[PDB]
Amino acid sequence: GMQTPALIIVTGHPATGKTTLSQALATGLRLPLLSKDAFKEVMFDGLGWSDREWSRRVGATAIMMLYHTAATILQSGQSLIMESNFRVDLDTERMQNLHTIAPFTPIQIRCVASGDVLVERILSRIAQGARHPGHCDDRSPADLELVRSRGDIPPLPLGGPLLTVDTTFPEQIDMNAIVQWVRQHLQS
Amino acid sequence: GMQTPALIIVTGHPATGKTTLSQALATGLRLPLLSKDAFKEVMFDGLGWSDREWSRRVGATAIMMLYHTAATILQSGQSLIMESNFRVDLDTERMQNLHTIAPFTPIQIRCVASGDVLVERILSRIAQGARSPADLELVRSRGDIPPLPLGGPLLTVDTTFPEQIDMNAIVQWVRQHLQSGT
Ligand SMILES: [Cl-]
Ligand SMILES: [Cl-]
Repeated sequence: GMQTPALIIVTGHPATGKTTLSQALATGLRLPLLSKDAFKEVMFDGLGWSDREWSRRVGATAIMMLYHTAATILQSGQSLIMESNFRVDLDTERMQNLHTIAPFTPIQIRCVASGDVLVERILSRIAQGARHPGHCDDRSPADLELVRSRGDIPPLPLGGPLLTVDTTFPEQIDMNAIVQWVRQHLQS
Repeated sequence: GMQTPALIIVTGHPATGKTTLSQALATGLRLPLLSKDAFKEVMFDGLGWSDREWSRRVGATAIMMLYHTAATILQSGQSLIMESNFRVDLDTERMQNLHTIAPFTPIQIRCVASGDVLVERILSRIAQGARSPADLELVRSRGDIPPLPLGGPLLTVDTTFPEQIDMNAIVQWVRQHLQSGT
Protein backbone atom coordinates (compact mmCIF):
# COMPACT_ATOMS: atom_id res chain seq x y z
CA GLY A 1 0.00 0.00 0.00
CA MET A 2 0.77 3.72 0.00
CA GLN A 3 0.85 4.15 3.80
CA THR A 4 3.77 5.99 5.31
CA PRO A 5 5.89 3.47 7.27
CA ALA A 6 6.52 3.81 10.99
CA LEU A 7 9.97 4.41 12.41
CA ILE A 8 10.18 3.20 16.02
CA ILE A 9 13.02 4.88 17.85
CA VAL A 10 14.23 3.22 21.03
CA THR A 11 16.60 5.43 22.97
CA GLY A 12 18.21 5.55 26.41
CA HIS A 13 21.55 5.80 28.08
CA PRO A 14 23.71 2.64 28.05
CA ALA A 15 22.29 -0.16 30.26
CA THR A 16 18.79 1.39 30.59
CA GLY A 17 17.10 -1.68 29.03
CA LYS A 18 16.85 -0.38 25.47
CA THR A 19 18.52 -3.48 24.04
CA THR A 20 16.10 -5.94 25.64
CA LEU A 21 13.11 -3.72 25.00
CA SER A 22 13.92 -3.12 21.34
CA GLN A 23 14.39 -6.88 20.83
CA ALA A 24 11.01 -7.56 22.50
CA LEU A 25 9.46 -5.00 20.14
CA ALA A 26 11.06 -6.65 17.12
CA THR A 27 9.64 -10.03 18.19
CA GLY A 28 6.28 -8.58 19.26
CA LEU A 29 5.69 -6.47 16.14
CA ARG A 30 7.59 -8.71 13.68
CA LEU A 31 9.73 -5.78 12.50
CA PRO A 32 13.37 -5.38 11.46
CA LEU A 33 15.71 -4.12 14.16
CA LEU A 34 18.78 -1.97 13.54
CA SER A 35 20.94 -1.51 16.64
CA LYS A 36 24.05 0.70 16.85
CA ASP A 37 25.87 -1.67 19.18
CA ALA A 38 24.99 -4.75 17.07
CA PHE A 39 26.45 -2.98 14.01
CA LYS A 40 29.57 -2.02 16.01
CA GLU A 41 30.06 -5.66 17.01
CA VAL A 42 29.85 -6.84 13.38
CA MET A 43 32.56 -4.26 12.61
CA PHE A 44 34.78 -5.23 15.56
CA ASP A 45 34.57 -8.87 14.41
CA GLY A 46 35.45 -8.02 10.80
CA LEU A 47 38.08 -5.29 11.37
CA GLY A 48 39.33 -5.91 14.92
CA TRP A 49 39.15 -3.83 18.07
CA SER A 50 41.65 -2.00 20.28
CA ASP A 51 40.96 1.13 22.31
CA ARG A 52 38.25 3.65 23.15
CA GLU A 53 39.13 5.98 20.20
CA TRP A 54 38.67 3.08 17.76
CA SER A 55 35.37 2.21 19.47
CA ARG A 56 34.23 5.81 18.98
CA ARG A 57 35.18 5.80 15.30
CA VAL A 58 33.45 2.45 14.77
CA GLY A 59 30.41 3.83 16.63
CA ALA A 60 30.23 6.93 14.40
CA THR A 61 30.44 4.60 11.40
CA ALA A 62 27.80 2.23 12.81
CA ILE A 63 25.45 5.21 13.20
CA MET A 64 26.06 6.02 9.49
CA MET A 65 25.21 2.37 8.62
CA LEU A 66 22.06 2.60 10.73
CA TYR A 67 20.73 5.59 8.74
CA HIS A 68 21.84 4.08 5.39
CA THR A 69 20.06 0.79 6.04
CA ALA A 70 16.99 2.53 7.50
CA ALA A 71 16.48 4.56 4.36
CA THR A 72 16.26 1.60 2.04
CA ILE A 73 13.84 -0.25 4.38
CA LEU A 74 11.63 2.81 4.79
CA GLN A 75 11.71 3.49 1.03
CA SER A 76 10.22 -0.02 0.48
CA GLY A 77 7.28 0.94 2.76
CA GLN A 78 8.32 -1.29 5.65
CA SER A 79 8.32 -0.11 9.24
CA LEU A 80 11.37 -0.66 11.44
CA ILE A 81 12.95 -0.24 14.84
CA MET A 82 16.18 1.69 15.40
CA GLU A 83 17.98 1.43 18.74
CA SER A 84 20.86 3.53 20.04
CA ASN A 85 21.76 6.06 22.71
CA PHE A 86 20.66 8.82 20.33
CA ARG A 87 21.98 12.37 20.76
CA VAL A 88 19.68 15.33 20.25
CA ASP A 89 22.51 17.55 19.08
CA LEU A 90 23.44 15.34 16.09
CA ASP A 91 20.62 12.83 15.52
CA THR A 92 17.84 15.40 15.21
CA GLU A 93 19.24 16.60 11.86
CA ARG A 94 20.12 13.05 10.79
CA MET A 95 16.47 12.07 11.36
CA GLN A 96 15.33 15.11 9.39
CA ASN A 97 17.65 14.16 6.54
CA LEU A 98 16.36 10.59 6.66
CA HIS A 99 12.74 11.82 6.53
CA THR A 100 13.46 13.89 3.39
CA ILE A 101 14.53 10.77 1.43
CA ALA A 102 12.45 8.15 3.23
CA PRO A 103 9.31 9.55 4.91
CA PHE A 104 8.26 7.92 8.17
CA THR A 105 5.95 8.43 11.09
CA PRO A 106 7.96 8.45 14.35
CA ILE A 107 7.12 6.55 17.53
CA GLN A 108 9.65 6.94 20.35
CA ILE A 109 10.42 4.89 23.46
CA ARG A 110 12.92 6.26 25.94
CA CYS A 111 14.40 3.94 28.54
CA VAL A 112 15.64 5.28 31.87
CA ALA A 113 16.89 3.84 35.18
CA SER A 114 18.47 4.88 38.45
CA GLY A 115 22.18 5.64 38.54
CA ASP A 116 22.78 2.90 41.11
CA VAL A 117 21.03 0.31 38.93
CA LEU A 118 22.89 1.48 35.81
CA VAL A 119 26.24 1.19 37.61
CA GLU A 120 25.43 -2.38 38.75
CA ARG A 121 24.50 -3.41 35.18
CA ILE A 122 27.49 -1.83 33.49
CA LEU A 123 29.84 -3.59 35.91
CA SER A 124 28.19 -7.03 35.80
CA ARG A 125 27.84 -7.01 31.99
CA ILE A 126 31.55 -6.25 31.60
CA ALA A 127 32.54 -8.75 34.31
CA GLN A 128 30.32 -11.53 32.92
CA GLY A 129 31.41 -10.83 29.31
CA ALA A 130 27.91 -10.15 28.01
CA ARG A 131 29.44 -6.96 26.58
CA HIS A 132 31.71 -7.29 23.49
CA PRO A 133 35.23 -6.28 24.62
CA GLY A 134 35.80 -3.98 21.61
CA HIS A 135 33.40 -1.38 23.01
CA CYS A 136 36.07 -0.43 25.54
CA ASP A 137 33.37 0.94 27.80
CA ASP A 138 34.54 3.67 30.11
CA ARG A 139 34.34 1.83 33.46
CA SER A 140 36.66 3.86 35.69
CA PRO A 141 35.51 5.31 39.03
CA ALA A 142 34.98 8.72 37.42
CA ASP A 143 33.04 7.15 34.54
CA LEU A 144 30.79 5.33 37.01
CA GLU A 145 30.15 8.50 39.08
CA LEU A 146 29.23 10.26 35.81
CA VAL A 147 26.86 7.37 35.02
CA ARG A 148 25.45 7.63 38.53
CA SER A 149 24.77 11.40 38.38
CA ARG A 150 23.75 11.73 34.71
CA GLY A 151 19.95 11.70 34.77
CA ASP A 152 17.73 10.69 31.89
CA ILE A 153 18.67 10.91 28.23
CA PRO A 154 16.91 13.70 26.38
CA PRO A 155 14.56 12.26 23.75
CA LEU A 156 14.76 13.23 20.08
CA PRO A 157 12.41 16.09 19.25
CA LEU A 158 10.74 14.23 16.34
CA GLY A 159 7.11 14.87 17.10
CA GLY A 160 4.89 11.89 17.52
CA PRO A 161 4.25 9.83 20.60
CA LEU A 162 6.85 9.24 23.31
CA LEU A 163 6.78 6.56 26.01
CA THR A 164 9.29 6.58 28.86
CA VAL A 165 10.04 3.22 30.42
CA ASP A 166 11.79 3.12 33.80
CA THR A 167 13.58 -0.22 34.14
CA THR A 168 15.01 0.40 37.63
CA PHE A 169 12.75 -2.41 38.91
CA PRO A 170 12.45 -4.91 36.00
CA GLU A 171 9.75 -6.99 37.73
CA GLN A 172 7.36 -4.04 37.36
CA ILE A 173 7.83 -3.93 33.58
CA ASP A 174 5.09 -5.55 31.51
CA MET A 175 6.71 -6.01 28.12
CA ASN A 176 3.45 -6.86 26.34
CA ALA A 177 1.92 -3.63 27.60
CA ILE A 178 4.81 -1.74 25.98
CA VAL A 179 4.39 -3.69 22.73
CA GLN A 180 0.62 -2.95 22.80
CA TRP A 181 1.30 0.77 23.35
CA VAL A 182 3.35 0.77 20.12
CA ARG A 183 0.71 -1.33 18.28
CA GLN A 184 -2.04 1.13 19.18
CA HIS A 185 0.09 3.95 17.80
CA LEU A 186 0.97 1.94 14.64
CA GLN A 187 -2.76 1.28 14.14
CA SER A 188 -3.53 5.02 14.04
CA GLY B 1 1.69 -11.65 5.50
CA MET B 2 2.79 -15.19 6.34
CA GLN B 3 4.35 -15.99 2.95
CA THR B 4 8.05 -16.87 2.91
CA PRO B 5 9.95 -13.76 1.83
CA ALA B 6 12.01 -13.68 -1.35
CA LEU B 7 15.73 -13.09 -1.36
CA ILE B 8 16.71 -11.57 -4.69
CA ILE B 9 20.40 -12.06 -5.34
CA VAL B 10 22.03 -9.81 -7.94
CA THR B 11 25.51 -11.07 -8.69
CA GLY B 12 28.17 -10.31 -11.27
CA HIS B 13 31.78 -9.30 -11.49
CA PRO B 14 32.51 -5.57 -11.02
CA ALA B 15 31.23 -3.31 -13.80
CA THR B 16 28.87 -5.98 -15.24
CA GLY B 17 25.90 -3.71 -14.51
CA LYS B 18 24.78 -5.34 -11.25
CA THR B 19 24.65 -1.90 -9.52
CA THR B 20 22.35 -0.18 -12.00
CA LEU B 21 20.24 -3.31 -12.42
CA SER B 22 19.85 -3.92 -8.66
CA GLN B 23 18.83 -0.28 -8.20
CA ALA B 24 16.24 -0.67 -10.99
CA LEU B 25 14.93 -3.81 -9.32
CA ALA B 26 14.73 -2.09 -5.93
CA THR B 27 12.89 0.90 -7.27
CA GLY B 28 10.78 -1.20 -9.67
CA LEU B 29 9.66 -3.76 -7.08
CA ARG B 30 9.78 -1.34 -4.13
CA LEU B 31 12.11 -3.58 -2.09
CA PRO B 32 15.07 -2.81 0.17
CA LEU B 33 18.52 -3.01 -1.40
CA LEU B 34 21.64 -4.11 0.40
CA SER B 35 24.78 -3.54 -1.68
CA LYS B 36 28.34 -4.64 -0.66
CA ASP B 37 29.94 -1.62 -2.36
CA ALA B 38 27.48 0.83 -0.78
CA PHE B 39 28.24 -0.57 2.71
CA LYS B 40 31.97 -0.39 1.94
CA GLU B 41 31.58 3.31 1.00
CA VAL B 42 29.88 4.12 4.33
CA MET B 43 32.73 2.38 6.16
CA PHE B 44 35.52 4.13 4.18
CA ASP B 45 33.79 7.45 4.90
CA GLY B 46 33.62 6.73 8.65
CA LEU B 47 36.92 4.89 9.18
CA GLY B 48 39.18 6.10 6.34
CA TRP B 49 41.46 4.36 3.81
CA SER B 50 44.92 2.74 4.01
CA ASP B 51 46.75 -0.21 2.33
CA ARG B 52 44.56 -2.28 -0.03
CA GLU B 53 44.36 -5.14 2.50
CA TRP B 54 42.28 -2.64 4.50
CA SER B 55 39.89 -2.34 1.57
CA ARG B 56 39.80 -6.15 1.53
CA ARG B 57 38.98 -6.25 5.27
CA VAL B 58 36.36 -3.52 4.80
CA GLY B 59 34.87 -5.58 1.97
CA ALA B 60 34.72 -8.69 4.16
CA THR B 61 33.06 -6.72 6.95
CA ALA B 62 30.54 -5.15 4.57
CA ILE B 63 29.54 -8.66 3.50
CA MET B 64 29.05 -9.63 7.17
CA MET B 65 26.91 -6.47 7.52
CA LEU B 66 24.89 -7.59 4.46
CA TYR B 67 24.03 -10.92 6.09
CA HIS B 68 23.37 -9.28 9.48
CA THR B 69 20.88 -6.83 7.96
CA ALA B 70 19.30 -9.38 5.60
CA ALA B 71 18.47 -11.66 8.54
CA THR B 72 16.44 -9.06 10.45
CA ILE B 73 14.62 -7.88 7.30
CA LEU B 74 13.76 -11.43 6.21
CA GLN B 75 12.76 -12.39 9.76
CA SER B 76 10.09 -9.66 9.55
CA GLY B 77 8.72 -11.36 6.39
CA GLN B 78 9.95 -8.58 4.06
CA SER B 79 11.60 -9.50 0.76
CA LEU B 80 14.85 -7.86 -0.26
CA ILE B 81 17.61 -7.53 -2.84
CA MET B 82 21.27 -8.27 -2.08
CA GLU B 83 23.90 -7.15 -4.54
CA SER B 84 27.52 -8.23 -4.58
CA ASN B 85 30.22 -10.08 -6.50
CA PHE B 86 29.24 -13.19 -4.55
CA ARG B 87 31.73 -16.09 -4.24
CA VAL B 88 30.54 -19.69 -4.55
CA ASP B 89 33.19 -20.96 -2.12
CA LEU B 90 32.15 -18.69 0.79
CA ASP B 91 28.67 -17.31 0.12
CA THR B 92 27.09 -20.70 -0.47
CA GLU B 93 27.55 -21.57 3.22
CA ARG B 94 26.63 -18.04 4.41
CA MET B 95 23.36 -18.20 2.45
CA GLN B 96 22.58 -21.63 3.95
CA ASN B 97 23.25 -20.31 7.44
CA LEU B 98 21.04 -17.29 6.67
CA HIS B 99 18.25 -19.58 5.50
CA THR B 100 18.38 -21.51 8.76
CA ILE B 101 17.82 -18.38 10.87
CA ALA B 102 15.78 -16.46 8.28
CA PRO B 103 14.07 -18.68 5.69
CA PHE B 104 13.75 -17.22 2.19
CA THR B 105 12.87 -18.19 -1.36
CA PRO B 106 15.84 -17.38 -3.64
CA ILE B 107 15.60 -15.62 -7.01
CA GLN B 108 18.92 -14.97 -8.76
CA ILE B 109 20.05 -12.54 -11.44
CA ARG B 110 23.60 -12.86 -12.73
CA CYS B 111 25.13 -10.03 -14.75
CA VAL B 112 27.83 -10.66 -17.34
CA ALA B 113 29.61 -8.60 -20.03
CA SER B 114 32.54 -8.97 -22.39
CA GLY B 115 35.99 -8.45 -20.90
CA ASP B 116 36.78 -5.60 -23.29
CA VAL B 117 33.67 -3.68 -22.26
CA LEU B 118 34.46 -4.38 -18.60
CA VAL B 119 37.95 -2.92 -18.95
CA GLU B 120 36.50 0.14 -20.73
CA ARG B 121 33.94 0.71 -17.94
CA ILE B 122 36.51 0.27 -15.18
CA LEU B 123 38.99 2.60 -16.88
CA SER B 124 36.27 5.23 -17.42
CA ARG B 125 35.05 4.93 -13.81
CA ILE B 126 38.66 5.25 -12.63
CA ALA B 127 39.06 8.25 -14.96
CA GLN B 128 35.69 9.82 -14.04
CA GLY B 129 36.33 9.59 -10.27
CA ALA B 130 33.45 7.13 -9.80
CA ARG B 131 43.77 -0.83 -11.62
CA SER B 132 47.14 -2.42 -12.46
CA PRO B 133 47.81 -4.24 -15.76
CA ALA B 134 47.32 -7.49 -13.83
CA ASP B 135 44.04 -6.15 -12.43
CA LEU B 136 42.86 -5.22 -15.94
CA GLU B 137 44.07 -8.46 -17.52
CA LEU B 138 42.15 -10.36 -14.85
CA VAL B 139 39.06 -8.26 -15.66
CA ARG B 140 39.42 -8.93 -19.40
CA SER B 141 40.07 -12.71 -19.29
CA ARG B 142 38.18 -13.82 -16.15
CA GLY B 143 34.94 -14.94 -17.78
CA ASP B 144 31.52 -14.88 -16.15
CA ILE B 145 30.99 -15.15 -12.39
CA PRO B 146 29.62 -18.51 -11.25
CA PRO B 147 26.08 -18.25 -9.91
CA LEU B 148 25.39 -19.32 -6.32
CA PRO B 149 24.04 -22.91 -6.14
CA LEU B 150 20.96 -21.94 -4.10
CA GLY B 151 18.22 -23.50 -6.21
CA GLY B 152 15.39 -21.32 -7.47
CA PRO B 153 15.26 -19.47 -10.79
CA LEU B 154 18.38 -18.03 -12.42
CA LEU B 155 18.46 -15.28 -15.06
CA THR B 156 21.69 -14.27 -16.77
CA VAL B 157 21.75 -10.73 -18.21
CA ASP B 158 24.51 -9.86 -20.66
CA THR B 159 25.12 -6.12 -20.50
CA THR B 160 27.84 -5.78 -23.18
CA PHE B 161 25.32 -3.74 -25.24
CA PRO B 162 23.18 -1.82 -22.69
CA GLU B 163 20.90 -0.30 -25.38
CA GLN B 164 19.40 -3.77 -26.00
CA ILE B 165 18.49 -4.35 -22.32
CA ASP B 166 14.76 -4.07 -21.57
CA MET B 167 14.88 -3.28 -17.86
CA ASN B 168 11.12 -3.68 -17.37
CA ALA B 169 11.22 -7.21 -18.75
CA ILE B 170 13.74 -8.12 -16.06
CA VAL B 171 11.56 -6.55 -13.35
CA GLN B 172 8.53 -8.48 -14.57
CA TRP B 173 10.58 -11.69 -14.77
CA VAL B 174 11.37 -11.37 -11.06
CA ARG B 175 7.88 -10.08 -10.19
CA GLN B 176 6.29 -13.10 -11.92
CA HIS B 177 8.46 -15.39 -9.77
CA LEU B 178 7.39 -13.41 -6.67
CA GLN B 179 3.74 -13.95 -7.62
CA SER B 180 4.58 -17.64 -8.16
CA GLY B 181 5.88 -17.92 -4.57
CA THR B 182 3.14 -15.90 -2.81
CL1 LIG C 1 20.24 -2.04 27.67
CL1 LIG D 1 28.02 -2.50 -12.10
